Amino acid sequence: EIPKEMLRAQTNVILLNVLKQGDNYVYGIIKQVKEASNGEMELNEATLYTIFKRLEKDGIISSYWGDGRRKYYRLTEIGHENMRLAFESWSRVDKIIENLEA
Amino acid sequence: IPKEMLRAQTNVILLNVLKQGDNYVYGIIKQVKEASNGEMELNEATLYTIFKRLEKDGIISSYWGDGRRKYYRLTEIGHENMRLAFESWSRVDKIIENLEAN
Ligand SMILES: COc1cccc2c1C(=O)c1c(O)c3c(c(O)c1C2=O)C[C@@](O)(C(C)=O)C[C@@H]3O[C@H]1C[C@H](N)[C@H](O)[C@H](C)O1
Repeated sequence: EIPKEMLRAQTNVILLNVLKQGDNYVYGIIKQVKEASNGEMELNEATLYTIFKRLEKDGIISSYWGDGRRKYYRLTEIGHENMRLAFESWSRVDKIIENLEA
Repeated sequence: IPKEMLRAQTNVILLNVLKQGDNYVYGIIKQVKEASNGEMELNEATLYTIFKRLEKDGIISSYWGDGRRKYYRLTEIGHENMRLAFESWSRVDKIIENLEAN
């Protein structure tokens, strides 16, 4: 079994990395992820929009419009910084664990 | 760093400790302190809080071994969950790298 809180986290990481590659709109994101996952992850629009409201509510991402009009989502600098801390944070965890194996 | 994220990390480390072998609270705090070379000094209360949840979820059990000490064990479900979870997160790493090919 896997904690649902944990799959929700993974999906967040993947999404944030997509915007890290560059700004994008929802349909392009699921497509990009569906491809990169070779088909195992078909994200549903409804739950995905639900997640993006939280991130914008956290200022981690912003949104805007551009044409063929589509609403694009941007990785904010605050989002950029948080991702750095998180990866650096999680990097220390991997080191803690490796030491434990001694 | 999200406090939510530190609790997850703290959970991962503790479980990886018990994967090394059954242990008691002060032994676990010591092992983590050493493995982090002093950067993570967990207080007794936080482990009890976390272990109460894990014991209730069947992820760990406890037992008295001797000079009395309360030992904590990672159950079979816990091992499987750690296995499944680590497999899970490994899949994410590929999805992301594929995104960079994209
Ligand atoms: C891109 O880095 C991240 C950025 C933000 C959040 C995260 C992560 C992240 O990498 C991450 C994980 O790698 C892992 C987890 C996680 O929550 C995050 C993030 O939240 C959860 C996990 O600890 C389990 C088993 O629950 C396993 C996994 O670590 C992997 C690699 C470790 N070296 C260790 O072997 C562990 C058991 O599995």
